[PDB]
Amino acid sequence: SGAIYVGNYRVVNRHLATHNDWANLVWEDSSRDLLVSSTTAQGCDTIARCDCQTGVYYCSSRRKHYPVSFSKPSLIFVEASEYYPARYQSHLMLAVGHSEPGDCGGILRCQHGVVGIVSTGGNGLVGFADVRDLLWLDE
Ligand SMILES: Cc1[nH]c2cc(C#N)ccc2c1CCN1C[C@@H](C(N)=O)CCC1=O
Ligand SMILES: [Zn+2]
Repeated sequence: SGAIYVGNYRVVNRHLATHNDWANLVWEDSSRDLLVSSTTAQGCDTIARCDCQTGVYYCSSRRKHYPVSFSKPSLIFVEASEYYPARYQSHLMLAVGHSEPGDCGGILRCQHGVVGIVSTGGNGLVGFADVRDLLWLDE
């Protein structure tokens, strides 16, 4: 689990969105596993606007942060789950690192701010849903 709080928005994995998230829906994209809902309190997370390929992510299944190198956002094949059939997920970045399904939502950050959240994994790889292109999260 985990979310990004920026301005009047909450960014979560679309497959983990709650009833309140869907009743205050701003935008969702199944192909990216993202959902954004509106909040009443103001968030102070900063979103990165960069092309970094190094950062640190939080891994709840180890209660630890790990530094990683990660690929550029792209269309990558993701195996089936209870939430989606097997498909291409877009705007996804892979890194070599530990992750389990419950790790979804852990933040990946670089020196510029929040880059994305854990969304996929398996085989010693961890995949992050990018949020750096969502310029409207700031405006
Ligand atoms: C973060 C992670 N690490 C894993 C390791 C293993 C192992 N072994 C298995 C799964 C994972 C997952 C999450 C897989 N997943 C993908 C999500 C999506 N974005 O399509 C939908 C829900 C879901 O469970
Ligand atoms: Zn950066």
